[PDB]
Amino acid sequence: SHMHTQVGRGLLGAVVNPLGEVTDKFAVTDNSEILYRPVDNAPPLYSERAAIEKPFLTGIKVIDSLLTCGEGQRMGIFASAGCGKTFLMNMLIEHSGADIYVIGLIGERGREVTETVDYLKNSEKKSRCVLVYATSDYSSVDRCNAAYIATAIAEFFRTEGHKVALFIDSLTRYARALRDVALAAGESPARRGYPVSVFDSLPRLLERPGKLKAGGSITAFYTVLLEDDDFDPLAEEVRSILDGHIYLSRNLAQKGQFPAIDSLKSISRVFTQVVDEKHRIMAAAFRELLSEIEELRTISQDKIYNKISVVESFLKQDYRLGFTYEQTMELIGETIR
Ligand SMILES: Nc1ncnc2c1ncn2[C@@H]1O[C@H](COP(=O)(O)OP(=O)(O)NP(=O)(O)O)[C@@H](O)[C@H]1O
Ligand SMILES: [Mg+2]
Ligand SMILES: [Mg+2]
Ligand SMILES: [Mg+2]
Ligand SMILES: [Mg+2]
Ligand SMILES: [Mg+2]
Ligand SMILES: [Mg+2]
Ligand SMILES: [Mg+2]
Ligand SMILES: [Mg+2]
Ligand SMILES: [Mg+2]
Ligand SMILES: [Mg+2]
Ligand SMILES: [Mg+2]
Ligand SMILES: [Mg+2]
Ligand SMILES: [Mg+2]
Ligand SMILES: [Mg+2]
Ligand SMILES: [Mg+2]
Ligand SMILES: [Mg+2]
Repeated sequence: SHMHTQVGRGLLGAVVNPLGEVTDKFAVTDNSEILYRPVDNAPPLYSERAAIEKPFLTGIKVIDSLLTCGEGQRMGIFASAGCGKTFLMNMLIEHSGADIYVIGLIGERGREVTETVDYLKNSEKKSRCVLVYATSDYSSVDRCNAAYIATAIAEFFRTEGHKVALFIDSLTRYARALRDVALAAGESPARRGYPVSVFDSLPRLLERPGKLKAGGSITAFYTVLLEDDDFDPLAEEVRSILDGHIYLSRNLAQKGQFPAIDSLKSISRVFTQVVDEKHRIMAAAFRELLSEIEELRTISQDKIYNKISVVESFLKQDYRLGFTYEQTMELIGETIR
């Protein structure tokens, strides 16, 4: 692919379609830097990467505490329908502290793209975001390119030295679109209706993020849309390529526990290397308390029972609230004492 796309501070505040034109704005920005960069870009050389050591603070208590992210990390978000994945995304943008946010919405309905644009228009981060989208009326090629364009905009901000958060919602529809392109090129379905080339191409896309020795980072969140145990190689491919997954539980969602993150089914694979030992001990104590609260949910013992409302109160977090690290750990501290 020879296609270049616009990059620069000029795009901050902009809503961009798969063809590169601006079709709405959620903020206007003084700078009008516009340059061009390729949408196909190799990931960094291993020699160019910095170790993930500094946390990417989300402002989300259950994550910052039990599933701490690292700057330069790739994190999966796995969710079935209506478990609040879009709100989680909005939260991760709002309550974090990145310099730049780049969002890529792939094959969503026009109503879904407008929720996000509506969200940005009302957010403090508006001056810091770029939104790229391909609504469901767009072709497979356009859905794919929307993901590349988004990544390429993040890449440019990273080379500038910035601390960038990339969001791709969803890889599921990205892979479906990539599949159709492959089928139309005459490729054969391998195992599930996907030709083998779409899974083979995934590492190249999903390894473009990361921390650079030279300065700057992309921390990336990729959503994977789950069916209710219906017929999911894509999820297991993504689980294996990223370094962590946040699982959204429908049980917790219907129950009202938002964000419906199931810590037992989630992991950050950089956890240990981005939090100190006091955090680790405190977090592991908290997980012990959790698994002890689940032993009760099978229907001293009464003491952990009284710890439930304070725990649930720790987990639950209205999408409009953000918590500092100190606030979150302060709260963890109280539930384990
Ligand atoms: N943290 C939260 N605080 C408050 N309300 C929440 C929260 N999370 C979810 N909700 C509620 O749940 C809905 C959020 O749905 P949404 O975030 O779009 O999930 P979704 O998985 O993206 N839906 P879909 O994309 O079509 O599968 C809203 O109608 C809210 O009322
Ligand atoms: Mg850029
Ligand atoms: Mg453009
Ligand atoms: Mg280094
Ligand atoms: Mg955990
Ligand atoms: Mg939604
Ligand atoms: Mg969103
Ligand atoms: Mg819809
Ligand atoms: Mg169209
Ligand atoms: Mg098509
Ligand atoms: Mg095969
Ligand atoms: Mg890295
Ligand atoms: Mg890893
Ligand atoms: Mg939430
Ligand atoms: Mg609340
Ligand atoms: Mg608060
Ligand atoms: Mg903080």
